[PDB]
Amino acid sequence: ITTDNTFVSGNCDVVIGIVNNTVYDPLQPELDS
Amino acid sequence: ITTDNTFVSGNCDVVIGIVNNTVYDPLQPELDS
Ligand SMILES: *[C@@H]1O[C@H](CO)[C@@H](O)[C@H](O)[C@H]1NC(C)=O
Repeated sequence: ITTDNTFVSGNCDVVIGIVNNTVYDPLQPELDS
Repeated sequence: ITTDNTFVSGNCDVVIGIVNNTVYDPLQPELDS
């Protein structure tokens, strides 16, 4: 589950049945170094 | 209106009816920080 596979819209307070997990950002390891 | 929503092809000298605006790049605030 990455940012190029999913898209952001709204918040977790609207979707019925949303699970809490993590989404990997490919920009973070490139910018940390 | 961002780069992840629009694609670049040609320039503003060809397409009729193009207007000037600013496009927000999400990479820039992350790179500056
Ligand atoms: C994560 O999702 C669960 C699912 O309902 C929620 O209860 C919780 O408040 C969310 N946030 C957390 C665990 O920080």
